[PDB]
Amino acid sequence: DESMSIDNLRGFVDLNVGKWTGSFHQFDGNGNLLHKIDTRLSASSYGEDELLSLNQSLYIKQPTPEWVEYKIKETNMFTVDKYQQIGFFPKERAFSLRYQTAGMLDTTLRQGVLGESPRNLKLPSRRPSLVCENCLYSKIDRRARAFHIMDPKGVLEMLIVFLEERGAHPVLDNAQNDAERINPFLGTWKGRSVTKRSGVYGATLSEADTVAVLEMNDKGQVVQDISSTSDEKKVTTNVHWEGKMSKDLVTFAEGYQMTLLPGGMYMGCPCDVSKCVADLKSFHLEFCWLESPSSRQRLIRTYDHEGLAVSSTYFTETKMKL
Repeated sequence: DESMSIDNLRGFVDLNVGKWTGSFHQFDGNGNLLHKIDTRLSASSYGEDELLSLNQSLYIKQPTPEWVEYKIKETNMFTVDKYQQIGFFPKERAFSLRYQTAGMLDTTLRQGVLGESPRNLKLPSRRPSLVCENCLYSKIDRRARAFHIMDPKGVLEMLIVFLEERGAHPVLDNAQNDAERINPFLGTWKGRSVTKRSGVYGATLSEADTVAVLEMNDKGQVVQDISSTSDEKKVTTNVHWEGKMSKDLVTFAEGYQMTLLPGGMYMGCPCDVSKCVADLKSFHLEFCWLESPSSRQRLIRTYDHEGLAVSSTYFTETKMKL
């Protein structure tokens, strides 16, 4: 079974290698763009087989073009398993990673906005409780890498989106509508999901046919239904949530929250991760990205009540007509 881990490690490496020109975006909980920073990402590989490693350099554009280099922590067979708890989907081209620290994001904000630590700049906490990356690929050769960051008490402090294309700087907020951001998400989406246990091996725990329903009335009340039917296990689960929308942030009474972003993205996480932990409950983070107004991908990162990522779930969905 060791051969499976090596084949998967190479799959992860090869999917990253290349030159990535991209744009860093820092949002708050209400989807407000705080800073957009030009970035370049150079990913290459070294070694072979079980010693295969992914080295990558992040280049950040400095304000008034000079670039400053950040050396990203090396990714190898040891790190993906022990440190990053990789959730990796080779066929679907998606992955989730844990970061121990938000330092790489702290440096990007510093260098891209500035030349002590000023106060008009929202820097990530020194010891955040959770830093999670979720990455989806488009079905052109570009990707988006979404980051959740929660403060030491488990409350969301920022959202980050790298929009990157391989082989200039990509652009989000491509709107010509000034329409409500949630609209293309409203409706009925059906498709399939596949849940992989985290870890480099990437065992498939299950697969299912999914039905996602999202609605909002004129009063601003949101209704969400997620249906998941497993054929093999003969199980069907329905989950129905109700919440309120206000300034690009849906707050469910559950209480989960999804903030809706430019570019056909939204990101979900609990209001207070610490309540889940205190309640001895599981929780999840979510990153969604639609390519067209009728086709989207979702990535869900699932944690146990101790804040350990236990599995990742990939969704590919198409919007039904009304």
